[PDB]
Amino acid sequence: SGFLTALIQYPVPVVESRADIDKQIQQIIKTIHSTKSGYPGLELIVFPEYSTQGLNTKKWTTEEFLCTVPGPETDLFAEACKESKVYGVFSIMEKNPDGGEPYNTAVIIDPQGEMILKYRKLNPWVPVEPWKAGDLGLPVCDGPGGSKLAVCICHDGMFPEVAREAAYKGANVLIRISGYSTQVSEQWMLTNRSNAWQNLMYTLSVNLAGYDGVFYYFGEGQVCNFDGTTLVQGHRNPWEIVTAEVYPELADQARLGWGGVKENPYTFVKDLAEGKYK
Amino acid sequence: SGFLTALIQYPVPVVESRADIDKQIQQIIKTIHSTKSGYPGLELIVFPEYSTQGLNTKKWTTEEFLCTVPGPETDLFAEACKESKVYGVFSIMEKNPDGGEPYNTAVIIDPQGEMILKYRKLNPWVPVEPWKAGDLGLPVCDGPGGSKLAVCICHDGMFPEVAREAAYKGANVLIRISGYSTQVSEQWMLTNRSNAWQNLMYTLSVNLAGYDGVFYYFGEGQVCNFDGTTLVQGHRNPWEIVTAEVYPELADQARLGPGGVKENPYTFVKDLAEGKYK
Amino acid sequence: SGFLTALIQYPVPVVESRADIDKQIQQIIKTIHSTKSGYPGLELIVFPEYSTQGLNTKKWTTEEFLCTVPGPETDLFAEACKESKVYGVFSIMEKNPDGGEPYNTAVIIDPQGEMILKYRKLNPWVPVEPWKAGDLGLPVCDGPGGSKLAVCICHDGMFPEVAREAAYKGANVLIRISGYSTQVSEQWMLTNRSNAWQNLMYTLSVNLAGYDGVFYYFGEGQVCNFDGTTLVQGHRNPWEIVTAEVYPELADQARLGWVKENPYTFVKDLAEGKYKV
Amino acid sequence: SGFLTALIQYPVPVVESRADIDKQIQQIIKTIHSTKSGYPGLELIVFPEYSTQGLNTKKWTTEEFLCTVPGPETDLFAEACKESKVYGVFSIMEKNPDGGEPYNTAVIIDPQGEMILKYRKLNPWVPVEPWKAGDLGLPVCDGPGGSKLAVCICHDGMFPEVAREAAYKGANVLIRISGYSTQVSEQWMLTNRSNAWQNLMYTLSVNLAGYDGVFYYFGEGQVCNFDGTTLVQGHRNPWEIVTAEVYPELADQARLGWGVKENPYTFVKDLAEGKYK
Amino acid sequence: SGFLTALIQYPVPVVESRADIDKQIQQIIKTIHSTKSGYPGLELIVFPEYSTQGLNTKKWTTEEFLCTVPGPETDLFAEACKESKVYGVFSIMEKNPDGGEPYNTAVIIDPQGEMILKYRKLNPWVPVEPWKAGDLGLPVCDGPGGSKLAVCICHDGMFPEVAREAAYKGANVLIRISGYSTQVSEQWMLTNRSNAWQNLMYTLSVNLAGYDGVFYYFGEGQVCNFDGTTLVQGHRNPWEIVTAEVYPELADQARLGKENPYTFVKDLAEGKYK
Amino acid sequence: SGFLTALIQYPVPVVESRADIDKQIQQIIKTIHSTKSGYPGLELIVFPEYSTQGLNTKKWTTEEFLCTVPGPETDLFAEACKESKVYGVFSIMEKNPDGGEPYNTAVIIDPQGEMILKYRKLNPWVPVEPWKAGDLGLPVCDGPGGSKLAVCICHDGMFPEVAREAAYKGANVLIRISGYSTQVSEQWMLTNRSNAWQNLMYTLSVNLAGYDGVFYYFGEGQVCNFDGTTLVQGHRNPWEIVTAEVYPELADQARLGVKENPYTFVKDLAEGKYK
Repeated sequence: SGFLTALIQYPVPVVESRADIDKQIQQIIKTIHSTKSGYPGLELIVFPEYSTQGLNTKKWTTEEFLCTVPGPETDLFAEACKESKVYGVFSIMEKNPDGGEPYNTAVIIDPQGEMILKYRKLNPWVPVEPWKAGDLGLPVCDGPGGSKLAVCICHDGMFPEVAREAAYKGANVLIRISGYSTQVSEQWMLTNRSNAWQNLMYTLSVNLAGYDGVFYYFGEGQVCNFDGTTLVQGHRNPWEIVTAEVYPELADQARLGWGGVKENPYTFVKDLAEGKYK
Repeated sequence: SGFLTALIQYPVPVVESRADIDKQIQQIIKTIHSTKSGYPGLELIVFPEYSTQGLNTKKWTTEEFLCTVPGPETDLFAEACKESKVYGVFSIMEKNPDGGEPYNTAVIIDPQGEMILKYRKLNPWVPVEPWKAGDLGLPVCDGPGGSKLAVCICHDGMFPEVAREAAYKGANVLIRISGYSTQVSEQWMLTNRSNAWQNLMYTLSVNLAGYDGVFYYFGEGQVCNFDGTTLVQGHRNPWEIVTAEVYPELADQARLGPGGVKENPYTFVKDLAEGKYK
Repeated sequence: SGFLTALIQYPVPVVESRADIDKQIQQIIKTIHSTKSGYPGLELIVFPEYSTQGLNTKKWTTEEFLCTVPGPETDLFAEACKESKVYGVFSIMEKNPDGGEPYNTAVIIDPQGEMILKYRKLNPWVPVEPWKAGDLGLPVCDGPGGSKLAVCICHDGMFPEVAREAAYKGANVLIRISGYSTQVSEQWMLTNRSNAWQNLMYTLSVNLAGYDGVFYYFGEGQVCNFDGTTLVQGHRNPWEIVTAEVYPELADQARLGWVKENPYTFVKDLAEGKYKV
Repeated sequence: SGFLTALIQYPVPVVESRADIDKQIQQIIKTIHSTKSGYPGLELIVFPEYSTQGLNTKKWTTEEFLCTVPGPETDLFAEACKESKVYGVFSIMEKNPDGGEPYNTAVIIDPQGEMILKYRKLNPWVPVEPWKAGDLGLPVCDGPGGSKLAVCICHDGMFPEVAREAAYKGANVLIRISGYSTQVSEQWMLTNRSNAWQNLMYTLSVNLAGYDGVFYYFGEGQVCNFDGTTLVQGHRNPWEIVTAEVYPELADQARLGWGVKENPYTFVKDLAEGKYK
Repeated sequence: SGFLTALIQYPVPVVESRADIDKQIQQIIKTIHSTKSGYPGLELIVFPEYSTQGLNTKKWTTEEFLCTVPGPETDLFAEACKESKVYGVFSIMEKNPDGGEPYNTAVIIDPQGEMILKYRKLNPWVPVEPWKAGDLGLPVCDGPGGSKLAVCICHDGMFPEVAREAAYKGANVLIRISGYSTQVSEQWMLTNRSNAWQNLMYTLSVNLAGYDGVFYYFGEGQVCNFDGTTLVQGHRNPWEIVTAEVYPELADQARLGKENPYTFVKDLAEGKYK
Repeated sequence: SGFLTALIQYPVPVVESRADIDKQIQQIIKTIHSTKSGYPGLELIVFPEYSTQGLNTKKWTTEEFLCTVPGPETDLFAEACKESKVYGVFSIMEKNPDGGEPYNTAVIIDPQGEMILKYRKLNPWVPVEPWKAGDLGLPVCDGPGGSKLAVCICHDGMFPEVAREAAYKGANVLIRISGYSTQVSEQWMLTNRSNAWQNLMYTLSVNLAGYDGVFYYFGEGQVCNFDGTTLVQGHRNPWEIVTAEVYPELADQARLGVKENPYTFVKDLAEGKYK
């Protein structure tokens, strides 16, 4: 009635060209196979944001640094997931099909190699990040062990509206892939717990780890129960594997087990819904 | 450039008649004066939910157990705040002016004895609570030391929309008065920090303390910085006084520290604004 | 697939006569009803060691301070468990039927008022405790929500052999009722966690709380999951109620996910009744 | 009236041949000398399980990946311990003299170069590990500063029977060497504390650290006093050195300072008889 | 080679007359006897600041609220220490022998009823306290289990100079009796550990506990090793008893195993600290 | 009304020649520009003790391993601070101009390339380290965001007299650069908090990180507010950047909001009579 997940504190890539991107793809694929062989019960492996292409702010919007989703790169992730019989969560900076600014995209591929979820980062900064605000909403898919999976990216997890939307659409597991520097390590751990408790929802969250010559990324893979309690917490080392058994049915039971005023008392909800938030 | 606050882990009242309510009123007033005498720099004293009338679930909706707001009881609180020259936050189970179900209400009195804020609990802690959902929204007032104050009540603080609404209306300090049992102590501490960080806002929160024959209320007064860090934390003893210096203009400065996508991507935000959150 | 438990950090009784014992019985009975009223899903309520009779070391072996198990006192506990439809765990200093030193005894009563488990402390906290070492082994019974319950008492939980015996007999939930002073608060939390992990077992543990004129009892009700993680932790105040939902099937499932000869001389010696440091 | 110990969070070896083993041996030798040079008072240096030969699960039972104990490899460890005048704890996967499945072995060498303790892992986890269960019991030797040393390996420390056996045979310091992945970091710290408290015994424990291409080993060298309190705790970085002063006579005094002999535990009887079902 | 100590998180007295002071004396003496009976190996029992007279700021400098040290009140403390064969640490607001402002005083009585240490608070918690700055320096006495004991009071433990002076005079155990409100609980724990580590010294510290109508006193008895590690930590409940075994010769062993560059040391020594 | 600082858990250098020292210099300079690039608001970057020359105890007193301060090496640091417009804290083992034993020295350089503070370690730990006891007292300089900066080195922070001296001379921010092994990680964190609280002062403290073949240096950059509370805490990984906003004016405000000495140790210490 549960499933095993592995969160990879993937070493922050230093990417200077497409050749480095191909190297990251091969390393990710090797990590899928090796982690499954080490954890035979594994069913969900999670890689952090920017694990495929890095954070080269001088080049990360050039054609060389962008991919299509799906594309040859996700096809390779999908073949690996199909051979290891795991769900996989991956990060791809996506070329905008309409020619505009690219997207910050995450995907879930199931043990049959099919892409069952594509999400575009809703909340880019946008001081440092150039990505276009996601336009696919916050999707939810069926995962292992009776899970309803949703993915959010980096800053998305700081907005309570993101985790709220995931659970509202049926998710009982929220996956968060990030590429944060050590500056928000504390706030990272805090919102992972509150995102879980406020929605009676598991949170699986992992960040890049190590030093890329500018920032140190804190890693700190984190699994939180649906009561907001952290079950397992990784440290700040590259290649730490944070594993945990997750029982999505208990989250569902809590929501079912635990005529009312339907009107909205919050001005910010009205302004936000109508695009007048200021 | 800041102000000193005191959070009172008031002993849970055991109330069987109006006479017991009168005893709580005089005890609350005595606490205002004595706490000011002990902390001469004090400017904001905060009492928990149900500190005036208790939680006698068999009589707490009877006319004898309810008050009008304002009324004789808040007038006495007002005279005390005026004599001690402090802002005070008080809990009153309020008779419904139209004879319906009563309100769970909080008020802020200023050092002049004027009632500057009246709030009615937006999210009654169903199903054990019979209070009508508040109809005054979430107000904000000016407080000491350049603060913009907002109050919420108990269950309110579990909804990130509440703290979001307070900050959206200009509050840089959120006050949370509570009458929780020990069962949500962890979740209490968690949300008081997330409410602070997510909105770059101070949170001052305190609960009743002690045993009323049914529940043990955990007290645990808590002050959180606008980065989500807990500054001061009380334990579970009755009459613990949690004090802290708060600097509202640092929260303002942090908040101030093309144009942005205005479209709403959250279906729950639309449905809630439409009164159809389901 | 789980059940709700409430651990009562009962105030340490100050008892100087049988009327004071009767007083504790009434408060305990009333706590059963009130806690069920507050937590309508409650199925297991746990009271600490000595919660019925206190720790009057100058009188606690006199006949006035002892009870029979079962007896009129447990009958009153049983009626309350029936009326509130809960399992209850209670402490009784038991008169020795042969007139010897009394037993330190714990019982579990089910929602129909039947005593489904009787246990006598195996490891009296020597040299300050006068109780005879228990002679009933470590029994296990069926409980709420698919649980297999075992109870141990105070010093028992410091011996890993106790938690090991409970699991070996099928228990997936170990209950520990205690009347420790503040001196062993840290070791109390440590062993409650290791007792859970080493046996893939839930541990529900609660101690007396408050001051009786000699010791301060630390309370600190504690629920640990089968991986040794503390789920809920009370502080040291009298009347703190520590609640938690427990899922015994998850422990069972964890156990089903997993030489013959003995390498331990201490196991051989103990089995032979010759354990000697 | 104590001694200084150093726990080496040795980087997990990636071993594909005997040449890679030889490099671990040299690196271990180098670490003995360098650590003594940095900590002149050092008397006990501890290396984790698999620090000599790694965890190449495809080759770790081949003749190339095995050693005799004692053999040329332990003689090199012995020369280094003798030159640096320290006690050393080492891990060697041992060729079975009978033939058959090899052993997971740990040895202690004294400052004179003599092998004073040889232990074969008693609980070698059959699903993943091919090692034959140890057949030398749980030995104890004299150590520095009046210590009585015992060693256990990895999974051994999860069984409270192991720490109990060490203390029963007189050990006042239990050394634990392991090669765990990050999955049991919490349970590792928990059992290291309970092993100490339950037996009024110091525990010195250290794991491999770093990533071998499959698992991340958490390192986290840990010293616990005889009350169960963690005195020093390492993090998860390779090459972290966890040092502490240990006072074995304090554990002896606690046992000296601070009855029914029959066995009430059915699991003790069954295990002693090889009937543990 | 050690001794057992008990720190009493004594309930804050509310005192309106000298009869109420006699009530606290009564209660303190009973606590001495009961704690010893419960902990037969006990050798050092510590009571917090103001445990005898409370903090009635309207009356605590009136003659009715003050005692002589020694006097009839410490005589009763002494007889109890002799009857239970323990060292005891007590707090007395002391009448100034010259009629000036009273002292905030602490004493140690040995198991023979002899007062072996008298100390007056050097750093009155200004501006809320009216006590005269102590004029007896920081004395050190012989204690149980090979200990060299020193006592400091409340605000004293915030100044690293106090703990340094204790160790400089040879103390290997610093006792800190306090009557703080909850406002400085964190800083209380911090300095108890730093006082210990910086001087390779045990610290035994305890505060009043409970509510007196104005402040809540946090209790939180604390024992720290000479490496700065907290060995035992009480919570905030009245009557919590924090016990620990202490090994003074291990601190001695750790310690065993010129010009001044600090202007503040110069100015302080010169009495010109500005 | 504050400023942003960055503490570099700089990897412990393994130095065997002058060439390696120059490699550390270039690496430190690169880290200045890259850190400023990532944290545009940065105003104070701090590097640990021995970050320039390592801890080769068999060569760290020879002429090749020593520099003059100011010297060509400070000039390169000063230039880098000027291009990035940051305050920089650097460690340099200084050649004693009197020919005696060398000094263990720390300097502060402002965003204009001016060396505004020079400090020589006061408590060099005689058994292991060879450096002469500092003879410049404990200086204090003006820093960013209204800060009054002081620097101390390694063992200095274990003596409460050091933090007190800084505050007494006006410092509201004490900087601590260190090259400790893991053995005193706990005591390191403890004294950084007490140093802060006892003097109503911020403490900014960072250590080397990683393994040099003898010791593991714990890094663990730490910022403590003037109430003794740790605001940010790094772990033990090389190259962790510990950042924090610091508000010196609130330490000043907290400080604004019988005179004879009762301590025999103060008297003896002041007179050189301390024993």
